Amino acid sequence: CRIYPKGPLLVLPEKIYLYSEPTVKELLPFDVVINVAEEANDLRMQVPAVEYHHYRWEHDSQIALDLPSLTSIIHAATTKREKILIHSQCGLSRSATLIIAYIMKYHNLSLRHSYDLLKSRADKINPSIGLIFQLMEWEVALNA
Ligand SMILES: [Mg+2]
Ligand SMILES: [Mg+2]
Repeated sequence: CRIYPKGPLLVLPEKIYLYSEPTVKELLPFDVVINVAEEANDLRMQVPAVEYHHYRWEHDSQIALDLPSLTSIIHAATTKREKILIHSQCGLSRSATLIIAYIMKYHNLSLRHSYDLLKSRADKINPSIGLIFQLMEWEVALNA
C-alpha cells in the first residue's frame, strides 16, 4: 500500500471517524462500523455490540449504486448521536469516498467542496479516479 498513528481520526463533528484496517479491540467504542474494503477482514461475529456493515468494495466497483443505502446508515446514526467509524484497508481511497459521498448529501455540498472539506481534516486522502467518477454520478443524482 503508520498513516493513522493516533488511531481513528475524527473527521466530522457528528462523531464520524476515518481509519485504515482495524483490529477487533479498536472497533469497540463505535456504535456503527462500516467496512468498505473487500480485502479487509470481516470482524462482524467478533463484536456483537456493534452494528457492523461490510461492503466489499474494490477500486473498480460501481460504488454509486451503494451510496443511498450507505449514506442512510450514516444519517440514521447521526440523528441517534451514535459514534460512527468508516474504514477501508488504508483509509485513503474507498473509505474517504464514502465520507465525501455523505458530505455531498447531508452537508449539501458539491463534489469539489466535499473533497476539500475532508482533505482539510484528513490530509492524506487520495480517492481513485474510478471512485471519483462514481462520485461524479452521485453528484448528478443528488442534483436531479
Ligand atoms: Mg487483514
Ligand atoms: Mg474486480
